[PDB]
Amino acid sequence: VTYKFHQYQVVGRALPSENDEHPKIYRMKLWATNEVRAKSKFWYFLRKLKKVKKSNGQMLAINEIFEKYPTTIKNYGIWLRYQSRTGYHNMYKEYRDTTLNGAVEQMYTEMASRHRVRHHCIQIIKTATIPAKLCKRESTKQFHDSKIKFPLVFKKVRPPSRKLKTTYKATKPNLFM
RNA sequence: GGAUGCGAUCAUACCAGCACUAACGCACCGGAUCCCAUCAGAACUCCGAAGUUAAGCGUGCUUGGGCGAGAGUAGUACUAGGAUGGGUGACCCCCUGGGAAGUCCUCGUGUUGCAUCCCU
Ligand SMILES: [Mg+2]
Ligand SMILES: [Mg+2]
Ligand SMILES: [Mg+2]
Repeated sequence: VTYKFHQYQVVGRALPSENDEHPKIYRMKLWATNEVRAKSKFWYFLRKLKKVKKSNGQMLAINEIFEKYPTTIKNYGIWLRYQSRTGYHNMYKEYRDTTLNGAVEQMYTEMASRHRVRHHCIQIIKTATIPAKLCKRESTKQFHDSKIKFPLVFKKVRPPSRKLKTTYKATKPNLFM
């Protein structure tokens, strides 16, 4: 329904000129929180990869890409480049989610946690839906089990809403797995 | 199509080597009485028209040097503005903008005004 990160196809080109009346048309698949930020990052890469700045470029089309089957579970592989405190590195990550938007959200959260990498220090190189038999990370493999079975070792005790919250109770919580 | 006189632009026009040129020219060239000129008629000056296109001038050529233009170097280096951005610091990412320079590679090697004359 609502995602932190949205996937967009951005299409643009250099402004037509007398030497090139039909300049090459470039497309990118970019992740951003909305259309405005997707366009800005599109010109960032075109400026540094194709030497086409926004001042001498033309925005053609921008469309948001939605997950095809948002009700099933897919394995998503993400190839990314990120900047640490001392240089640049490449890494491959895998995630399980119903939509690639969720998998990308997990990637940003994980990078912030395990590496203290902020959002603007990450470039997504490639994304793909990996079949179960081609996954590489064990964090994803262990859930490829037809007889998946485990208990809830840690539960969160709380009333359904704060309406039923009281400071004092006559007895302690009764918990059992 | 060119030359000559005066030029403009001051190397795409310069430098080096090699090759070539009808006609009119431009030259080299002959002489030293006079003007003039020096150690020196070499130069300068004056007078001349036997000889020669050898040189100069002109044109062409060179996987030539230089010069000129493009491409590339490169959205790199650097830089204006922004952040209770990262980092111990040194420094650096990102955001709103601007944006170079050797090497290497390709191409080019003048254009043009007025007047007179030759090709006629
Ligand atoms: Mg003499
Ligand atoms: Mg000759
Ligand atoms: Mg040369």
